[PDB]
Amino acid sequence: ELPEDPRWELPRDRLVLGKPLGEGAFGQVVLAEAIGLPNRVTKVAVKMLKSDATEKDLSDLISEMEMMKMIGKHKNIINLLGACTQDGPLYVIVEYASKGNLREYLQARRPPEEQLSSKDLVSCAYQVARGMEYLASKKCIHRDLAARNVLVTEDNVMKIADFGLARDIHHIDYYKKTTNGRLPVKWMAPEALFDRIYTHQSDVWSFGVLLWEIFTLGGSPYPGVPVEELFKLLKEGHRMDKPSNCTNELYMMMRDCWHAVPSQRPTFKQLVEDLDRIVALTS
Ligand SMILES: Cc1c[nH]c(/C=C2\C(=O)Nc3ccccc32)c1CCC(=O)O
Repeated sequence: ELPEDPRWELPRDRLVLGKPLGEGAFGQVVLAEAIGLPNRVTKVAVKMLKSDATEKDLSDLISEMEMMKMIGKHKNIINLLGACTQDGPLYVIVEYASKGNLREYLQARRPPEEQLSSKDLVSCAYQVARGMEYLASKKCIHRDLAARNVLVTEDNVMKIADFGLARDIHHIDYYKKTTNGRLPVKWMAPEALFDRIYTHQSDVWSFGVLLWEIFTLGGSPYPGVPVEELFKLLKEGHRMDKPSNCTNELYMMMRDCWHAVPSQRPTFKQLVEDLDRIVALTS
């Protein structure tokens, strides 16, 4: 069925499958221990299909894997480690982020899981801008950059997930909610949300939204605002308010990421330099 790839295959007996991770946002993922990769076990996350999965589901998953193979490694993205593709279920072994996604990570450290500093937060921004910059350099458009799609390792390293995901943009239901109850269209740039044009620029728009979340510690964008009301806000050029406990400088960065004209938004290469500078000057 699946063609062999000596470059990534791992014997099945080397992957001790463990407890399910998450509630199903990134599909069916489980924690596991990979022996070898010979006498050391490495905790990894394993992506697999469900029993009632369709051949389409199989295709897309294969597509996501081949995508991760072409893109290459980077500290700030979820990296592919191997795969079990022969004589059995397709197992995609990727890096494990023990602390889960960023949204919940940020929420869990809000003052009434210890509190994060201004530098810790600006450092989160930096790391994500860096994962994105590399992804952009590799010709990859994410299409759904949000705190929920950023995972945190036990060492607090921010990693972008879902970047190699397979998706027909001309099939996206604007009313479908995230598992947490939010509307993904709230992270979309106007041109993407309206004209279905995804570019590194629309990803930058999303980064502005992700920055907002960081500085509101898991804040939900546009609370109570439904899809049709959102369109109207965007049509009228509406921009979210500056989070309290946020410098004017970082709000301006958010505002620049949300520039009306795509060509005028900063690049990830630019944001990385700006964030690198800010982090150093941050208490
Ligand atoms: C708590 C937690 C720890 N790890 C994870 C998930 C993942 C993980 O650790 N590595 C991955 C690679 C790709 C997709 C998901 C994961 C969760 C769940 C995160 C979630 O579903 O939002």
